[PDB]
Amino acid sequence: DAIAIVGMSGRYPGARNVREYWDNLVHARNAIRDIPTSRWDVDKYYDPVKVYCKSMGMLDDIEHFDPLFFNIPPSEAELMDPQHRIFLQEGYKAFEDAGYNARTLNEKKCGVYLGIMSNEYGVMLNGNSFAIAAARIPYFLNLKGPAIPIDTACSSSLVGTHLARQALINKEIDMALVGGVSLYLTPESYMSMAGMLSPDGQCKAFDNGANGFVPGEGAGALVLKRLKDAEADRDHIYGIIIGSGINQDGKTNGITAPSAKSQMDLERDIYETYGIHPESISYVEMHGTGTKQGDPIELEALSTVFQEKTDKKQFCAIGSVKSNIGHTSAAAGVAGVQKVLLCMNHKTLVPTLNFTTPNEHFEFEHSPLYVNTELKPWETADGKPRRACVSSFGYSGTNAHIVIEEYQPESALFVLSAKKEKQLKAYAEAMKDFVTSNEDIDLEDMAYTLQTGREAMDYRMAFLADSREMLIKALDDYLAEMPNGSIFAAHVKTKKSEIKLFETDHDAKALLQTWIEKKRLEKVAELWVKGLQIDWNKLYGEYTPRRISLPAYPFAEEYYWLP
Amino acid sequence: DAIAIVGMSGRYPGARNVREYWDNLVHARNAIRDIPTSRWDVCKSMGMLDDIEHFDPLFFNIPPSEAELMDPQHRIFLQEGYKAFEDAGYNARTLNEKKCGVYLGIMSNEYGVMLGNSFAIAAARIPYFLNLKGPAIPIDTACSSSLVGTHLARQALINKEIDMALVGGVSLYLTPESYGANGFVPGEGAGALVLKRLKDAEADRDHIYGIIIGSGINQDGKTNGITAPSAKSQMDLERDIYETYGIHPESISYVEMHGTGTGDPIELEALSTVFQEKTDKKQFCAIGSVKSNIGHTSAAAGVAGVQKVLLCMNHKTLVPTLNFTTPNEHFEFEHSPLYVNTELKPWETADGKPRRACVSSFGYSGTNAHIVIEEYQPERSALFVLSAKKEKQLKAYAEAMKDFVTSNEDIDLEDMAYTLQTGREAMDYRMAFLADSREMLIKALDDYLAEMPNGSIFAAHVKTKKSEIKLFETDHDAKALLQTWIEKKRLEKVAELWVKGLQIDWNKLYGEYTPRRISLPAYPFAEEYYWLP
Repeated sequence: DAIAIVGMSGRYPGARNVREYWDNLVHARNAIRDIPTSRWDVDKYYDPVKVYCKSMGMLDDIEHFDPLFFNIPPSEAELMDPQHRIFLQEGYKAFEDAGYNARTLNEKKCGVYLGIMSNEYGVMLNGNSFAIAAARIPYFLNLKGPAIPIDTACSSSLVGTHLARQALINKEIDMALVGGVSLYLTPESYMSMAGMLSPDGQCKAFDNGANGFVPGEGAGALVLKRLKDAEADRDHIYGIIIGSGINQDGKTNGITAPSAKSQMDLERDIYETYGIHPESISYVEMHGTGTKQGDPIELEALSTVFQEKTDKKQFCAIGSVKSNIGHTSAAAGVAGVQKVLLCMNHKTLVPTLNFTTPNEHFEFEHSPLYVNTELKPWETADGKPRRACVSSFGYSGTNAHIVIEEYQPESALFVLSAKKEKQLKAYAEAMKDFVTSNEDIDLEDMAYTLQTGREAMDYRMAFLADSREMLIKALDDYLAEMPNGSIFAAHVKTKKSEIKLFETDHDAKALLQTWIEKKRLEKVAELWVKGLQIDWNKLYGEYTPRRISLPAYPFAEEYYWLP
Repeated sequence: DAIAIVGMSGRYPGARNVREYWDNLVHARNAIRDIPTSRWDVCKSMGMLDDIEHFDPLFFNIPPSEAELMDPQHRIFLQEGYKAFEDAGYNARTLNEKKCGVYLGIMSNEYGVMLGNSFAIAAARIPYFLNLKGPAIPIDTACSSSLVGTHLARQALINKEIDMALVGGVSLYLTPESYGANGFVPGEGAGALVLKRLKDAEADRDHIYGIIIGSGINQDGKTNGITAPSAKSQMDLERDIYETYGIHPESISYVEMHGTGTGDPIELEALSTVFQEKTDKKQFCAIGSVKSNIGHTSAAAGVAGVQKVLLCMNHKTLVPTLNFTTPNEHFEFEHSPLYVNTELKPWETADGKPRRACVSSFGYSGTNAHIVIEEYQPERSALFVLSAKKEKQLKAYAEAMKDFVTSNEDIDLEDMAYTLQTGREAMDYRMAFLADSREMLIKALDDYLAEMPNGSIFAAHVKTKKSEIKLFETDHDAKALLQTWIEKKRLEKVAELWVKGLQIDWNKLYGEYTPRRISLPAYPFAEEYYWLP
């Protein structure tokens, strides 16, 4: 039936994580920049009539990787496509976002469906097959569900989402990591213009001045489960997929042209199959690439299918995040899904950019659709959950469209750990920023997530706090190395002897068990940082807190490029 | 529920088509040759396709100059895919707007680099050409690719998301760079199957090679090195499939192993162990690997194996697996459910139970697939028509048909004509003839080819005869006359008119005996050379 999205991670132009992503969207920020010479020299390729676009939505630090974390020899890292490296990182972080770790994921029937469409690094070198890109994560975490790379161009990650959904409903897998990654490493590839690119370097979605897209880079991942399982397992749930479908354009006027009829059929068939009324939908994240013939075809298709079922006008807002971050290709689908989920969570619609005058080839006034350029409340009538759609169409003609519904649910001991002390410090910094920015965080949920939702690694710190202010101060004290009697820290490898007593003696175990049961947190803390295994469940009686979204591992930022 | 395989086409080392493939397997032929200098200057061996440069771009509305810029993997699959449809008895007209998915196994980019050529486009060629509307997805899970595709197509059909699927694989080895048990020898190939829900296949009166009654995919996960196999994952895969779909290992009498000749002992132990969990019976299940004949055809491995199994079932015959002198030391056969078949023998079944077989395909990236196939058990002059887009190809078509009829003494003449009528597109260059026997049929085709006048033979180029058939297209009594001819007997008249371009309603030729579509030779593409520009 319904598929729950229980974890996410994203890395897009101007946004290192989904929290920065959200911030950028709320502020109507455009992340498209001129391509710097540190990538390539645009002057050596630029001709206005060769490349005619000099702009890109770029990721920062595409060379950065933490190979040691993944048990990969540093020298192998140079030989890995950065698309592989970056997704490995984001994919892992999506699991942690959900509150799953290596221990809890071991041997899980989790499928991995990875959108990927380019091979630039592999060619530059002359390990780097699409098949291996997909299999990295299963190999690292010992997952047992199928590992399939999807190249349907720009629809890739959404097609992957459809396949994962169907495998989940058919009970073939019990979890799914779906995602996409796209980088533009060479003048040659980004180049193919074929007439595709905008000379102004903007995706002017829906606008009469639409004249092509600007290429964008990104990597994103979602964690999917059946809704029934997610509720049983007490996952935190961003929203639910209540319908999806894929199809083909078939014969068009040129293989990269879109088909109005195919887009209509796709959308109609989904709504009919899953009993979804267009009136129930209040936002659609369009493919919306800002191409002159593509945009009006998409609009007319969607409008027509909505209008077959309703006379209501201008009830459904439309937009495209490609207006913010450019066309992130293989990652386009997952980028749009993440936007919609964030909107739903915050009950807020955000502006679509670059829209001055409506495309002349489509009349909005008597349409169910309207272009939203406002940051406003996402209003819903009565009790009803918000619903939104995401469309992704590829240049090869394979289309995807999904429907998302809002999910409507019915002192603490803080622990942190990392594989290196430097990353532990980075972790504490990320947590402090997170707490600082999120004034309403449930402290008990947060502690619980750090306890049960993260792997205990070799460098550890822990502290007590009963308020946001106390939590912030502890992290500050830790970072500043300024003495605080409630802060504990150790490297586990150095503290084996000091712990052995509680691991072997029967009465020491009984005393530790009594400590945990009576909530003697200082004592639990001191032992935990030294490497003692704590049974966290025992910390909680009638009331158990819930896993929530927190910042994920802060990978070492080590530079690897061509050998 | 069950998925019917209703069309197939194949092009493997030593075999231009599935009939030659079968013949090679029956005769235990090995297609592995030394790599010639025309490929590159030299392991020095490969299972090679012939004339990988040949394509018929005009057939596919592709400009000849674009053909040079196409990965031959794309070009060859386009041809084999199309022929799979024709094998099933479907044509451009009958496929138009069909919800047919295309799932294409592909795992290399050599031509593109040597130089449009994305995996995404490779899958989309056929949908674009035939106006199909099911999703077009390329699958790169390495050597499991085509079998992974089969699984996905199967699930989509069962969920009713599509009504037909073309599944296939293609693998070429173009560069030196990308290149007892001692490892594998690389093979080249392209194969395709046409899949439908069984209920539809029977209602539509398709010819059915066999049915897929169970499939699964999974991962190795964490192994000792990313390309190492996991005994446990193989077992879980096989067990889960058999349990989910209610398949008893005792019912299975052949398994086409992944069997790359490296890995071997792990596969043997896994399958053996799973079988033994459910039965004490010994040496009931033959095992083989067509990789012993044609090499490791990579992305096309799965489809090559599935086609072998279907051909075996169709002929109720097991064929030899090659290169086997003494059993792998690391596995003990004597008390196993498994035995290596090295004989050409009858495939025996007990009390009219359908034969069942499995195909395994495991990838170097750790994505595994396994499917279970069951044998399908089904409950006067004719008018033969042929056509092609050029006269040269019509001649080649006639030769292919003559060879086919010569080779098949038991062909049903009514079925064959019926397939030529309803199961092929009537193109611009046409010939037709009457025959009431195999001998007459062979004679007619001989006469046509040798240009010996024969009063039963009619031929025309349709563009030349427009003025001559107008008399029949619009007038009401001319249609009545034609309908009286085709309703019903004179066939000579229908024939003359058909070759000149008149559209015939083939259904009217048949009152309540209607013959069935059968497998026949598909289009003989023009063999034009295209390579790097």
